[PDB]
Amino acid sequence: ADVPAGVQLADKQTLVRNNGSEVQSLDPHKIEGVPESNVSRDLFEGLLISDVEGHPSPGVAEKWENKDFKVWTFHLRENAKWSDGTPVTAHDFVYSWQRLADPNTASPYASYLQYGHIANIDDIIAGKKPATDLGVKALDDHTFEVTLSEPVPYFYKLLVHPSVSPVPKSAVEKFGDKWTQPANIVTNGAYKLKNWVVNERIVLERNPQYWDNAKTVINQVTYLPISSEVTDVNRYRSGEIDMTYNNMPIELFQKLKKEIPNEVRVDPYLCTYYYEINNQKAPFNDVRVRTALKLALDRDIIVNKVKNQGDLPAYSYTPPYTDGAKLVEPEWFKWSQQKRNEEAKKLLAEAGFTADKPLTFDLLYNTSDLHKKLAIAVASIWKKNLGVNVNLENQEWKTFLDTRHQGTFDVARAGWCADYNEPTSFLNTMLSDSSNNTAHYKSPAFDKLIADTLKVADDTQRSELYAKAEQQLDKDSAIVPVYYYVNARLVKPWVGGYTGKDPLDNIYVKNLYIIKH
Repeated sequence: ADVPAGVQLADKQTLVRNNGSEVQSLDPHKIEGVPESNVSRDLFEGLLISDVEGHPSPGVAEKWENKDFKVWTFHLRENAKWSDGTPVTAHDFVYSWQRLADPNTASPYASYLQYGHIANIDDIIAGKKPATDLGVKALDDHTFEVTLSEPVPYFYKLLVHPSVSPVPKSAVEKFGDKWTQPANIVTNGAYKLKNWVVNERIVLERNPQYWDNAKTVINQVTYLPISSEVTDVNRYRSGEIDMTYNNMPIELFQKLKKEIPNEVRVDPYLCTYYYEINNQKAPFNDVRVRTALKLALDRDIIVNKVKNQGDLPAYSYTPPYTDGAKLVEPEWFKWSQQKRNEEAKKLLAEAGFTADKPLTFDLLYNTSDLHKKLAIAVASIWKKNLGVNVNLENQEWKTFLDTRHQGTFDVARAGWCADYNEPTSFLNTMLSDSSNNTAHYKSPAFDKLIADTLKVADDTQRSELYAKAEQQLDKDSAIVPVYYYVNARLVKPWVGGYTGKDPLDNIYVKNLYIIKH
């Protein structure tokens, strides 16, 4: 943290953050969500990290070079250490990226190495070549070299993500899935794990072996798993919580902006809220059905009437303000809702649905005040606008993500936030073989468009190709875009260091501080 000249620090440097749900895991290779990544950033540090405004910056690697954007060489700082005092080396990165790639690990983010195009990853994922053939090597203990199969000028932007953080081989090998328990875990970020009580709290304490430890200010941070946005606000206003999770309750938000204006933080956020359709399950394998659902949903009602927190109605997957997005807004978004409603009804009637034999399916969502209220609203809108019946189902966060991966669903609420600021952080999750493809969408035409993006060495050709890929996705109605998020949360006035400038919201507790109050 960089404490401004003249700020008075609190005697007690402790923080309590709400984190939305119980995490899937603390193992960087077994996680895919925001709550998971929030804790991961304090415990495990990769080659690069985001600074306080979100720019990619030195992490374990203090400097790096590239040759033709295909061979990337990272020079690791000599004093990077694990919490047990042992050196972080380039060998730890070799072991870790191979473990991520290994199909036996079954990481939801195995495809992050395909997104960066690390040599031989397709064959490793497919079981055709062993994980030790991955194109990474330690040239010495402090030098990590990555070889890609084609030029990727934004490659280094990928490296702040938890999936490419190091994991300690000896703990993994000795303890298996219990390696992340407090008694067994070893970490290289600013913090160490002190306590982990499922569905109660995760408590982290400063890691004195962290190379940048002298600049760490917060001594202990607690992450809570509260999924009720009402409860989070209540425990924030009672004094227990210093920073809520960034999901705000419909019940209280309008009141909060008039009661504590200065605590309500609302900033740009590169995330998209949508209804994920299971594209491989009948009758959702019929484009008419998907298009009808997409068109009949009234975004103006959801965004400005029922939620009204500053979100923007969405017509694409990739947020339009992503660095490198130059998207074409489809004509259906400019129509009136009435005209969208008639087109929808026409397509469903064309697909075989009648008043006698209507369309009925499930709408799955993760336990939450906000998502339940939006799902009830969407169910009513679809009932009234298109004659469809929906059965709402809630599941806890970890279970909900597993259900989507299993494909044991019809339609699911969903949100995707960028891992790196560039359109393929979204678009690569819809590739036929992506490990992140919970939509179960498989389009050779879409796949081809993205493959072509690294076959040109031109930024305008790439942007035009991203735009065409979004059009192909839209043409197929793979999903139902609802809104682009804003990052709204409450932050006590005494929490310093949270700028709200990072559109990825990659917060590190090592950057915060508590002002005397």
